[PDB]
Amino acid sequence: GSSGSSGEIEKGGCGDPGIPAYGKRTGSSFLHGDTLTFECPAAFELVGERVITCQQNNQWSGNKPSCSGPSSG
Repeated sequence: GSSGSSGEIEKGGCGDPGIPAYGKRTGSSFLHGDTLTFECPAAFELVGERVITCQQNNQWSGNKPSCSGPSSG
């Protein structure tokens, strides 16, 4: 392995899309280029964008997901 890129600078971030009341989110922090994923327990099916990606435009590509649906097996 070898050295990499350097440089220290402050960055903004999409915003505070909050957390859904149907599942759990991973990544309380939201930076430019960060991906926020979600998950739902049993007796629930993913109903939306499993994981979104910031657009460095004070906005998100999609809204928070959801949880609703029967079992699988």
